[PDB]
Amino acid sequence: RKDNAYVSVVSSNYNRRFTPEIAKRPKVRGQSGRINYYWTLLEPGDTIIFEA
Amino acid sequence: SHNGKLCRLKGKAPLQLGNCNIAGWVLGNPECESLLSNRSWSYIAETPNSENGTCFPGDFADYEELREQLSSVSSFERFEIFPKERSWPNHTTRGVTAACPHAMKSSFYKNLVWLTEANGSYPNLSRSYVNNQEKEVLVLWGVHHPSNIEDQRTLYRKDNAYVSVVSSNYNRRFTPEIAKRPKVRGQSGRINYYWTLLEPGDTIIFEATGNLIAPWYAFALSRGPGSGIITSNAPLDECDTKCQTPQGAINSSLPFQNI
Ligand SMILES: *[C@@H]1O[C@H](CO)[C@@H](O[C@@H]2O[C@H](CO)[C@@H](O[C@@H]3O[C@H](CO[C@H]4O[C@H](CO[C@H]5O[C@H](CO)[C@@H](O)[C@H](O)[C@@H]5O)[C@@H](O)[C@H](O)[C@@H]4O)[C@@H](O)[C@H](O[C@H]4O[C@H](CO)[C@@H](O)[C@H](O)[C@@H]4O)[C@@H]3O)[C@H](O)[C@H]2NC(C)=O)[C@H](O)[C@H]1NC(C)=O
Ligand SMILES: *[C@@H]1O[C@H](CO)[C@@H](O[C@@H]2O[C@H](CO)[C@@H](O)[C@H](O)[C@H]2NC(C)=O)[C@H](O)[C@H]1NC(C)=O
Ligand SMILES: *[C@@H]1O[C@H](CO)[C@@H](O[C@@H]2O[C@H](CO)[C@@H](O)[C@H](O)[C@H]2NC(C)=O)[C@H](O)[C@H]1NC(C)=O
Repeated sequence: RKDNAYVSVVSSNYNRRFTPEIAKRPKVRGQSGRINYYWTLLEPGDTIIFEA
Repeated sequence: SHNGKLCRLKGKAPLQLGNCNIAGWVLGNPECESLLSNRSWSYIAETPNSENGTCFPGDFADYEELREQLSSVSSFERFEIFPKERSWPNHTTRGVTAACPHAMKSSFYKNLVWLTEANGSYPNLSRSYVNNQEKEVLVLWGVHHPSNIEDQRTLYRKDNAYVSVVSSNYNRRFTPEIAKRPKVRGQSGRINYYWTLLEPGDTIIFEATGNLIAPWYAFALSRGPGSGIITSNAPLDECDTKCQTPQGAINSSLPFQNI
């Protein structure tokens, strides 16, 4: 329900912002959209914050 | 002991770059016209100070990776990926610049096409290409970053534009940036150059609402077991030597050297 959106992942060693992109892509496994995957390693005593 | 001359290696002549570096050969610099002919080689030779590369200023993304990929290449087959007169009917493809001379005139690269407005409007752009040549295809393009908003408005009729290049292994979106820059070769704008390799059976899609230096010619590469790049100043002549150094050729069977 929004033309523009953002994802923010903040930690004490991670701080990144992601903006979705819309385009026409070749079909892989029958789908044209994409999902990009990300990972991090939380240390003991640390806090991770997800905003979306 | 060495001859002091570059020469043959197993019956195949080397590719002498001359006054061009790798950027001027792959982009099609106007002073590097003799290097754009279907051919094959054994190795590549460089003059140490070659000053005919990117005549329009900018950043070549991943130069050294392109050099490492072009080290183990035997031959290329240059073909026309997008015909200039056919594929762009709603834009003006006649774009020249004074930062790249040719014969006391102004010209552009021989493998790229500068697209500008036509009849006061820049329509949306979307092209595709499918690889069917059973080998890898090297594709090159560029994104323009002007100096002021008046240049952008006079050449593209939009303040905001974007370029999108999507393949099955490449997916990247580009936005132009406008700022004040120091003058390099008489121009303050920039053009940033980019490259990719299409696998066999893959499709590349270009989309643009502005600021695109579209591809014109592409290379079909073949791999080989033994090749390399040598930086040297010795003149080319004839031999059939099995060993080659930058300082000359070697013909013996002793197990060591100090050349
Ligand atoms: C601090 O920095 C910021 C950012 O760097 C500065 O913000 C910029 O200020 C300038 C000047 O105020 C703005 O330019 C203005 O844009 C207006 C909106 O443009 C609309 O109309 C355009 C019409 O296009 C036609 O005209 C242009 C020339 O304007 C031609 O180049 C073009 O070929 C066409 O013929 C549309 O194209 C556009 O999409 C918009 O719909 C303009 O109205 C305005 O024009 C005035 O100035 C012209 C001379 O430049 C003159 O010829 C006109 O008659 C008119 O008087 C002007 O171009 C920037 O848009 C603005 N940037 C942003 C991001 O907003 C800020 O000014 C600066 N602070 C200080 C103190 O300098
Ligand atoms: C190819 O290289 C030559 C020299 O290596 C370039 O000639 C120089 O051009 C600049 C202008 O940018 C002059 O200031 C120099 O005086 C020129 N030097 C000589 C020796 O002529 C030439 O412009 C290059 N051509 C391209 C297309 O990049
Ligand atoms: C370089 O090789 C390409 C093929 O890789 C040649 O392009 C072919 O040219 C012939 C004759 O015009 C056409 O019938 C083919 O359809 C073309 N093939 C492709 C895929 O474009 C090109 O002409 C060669 N150039 C030379 C001789 O330097």
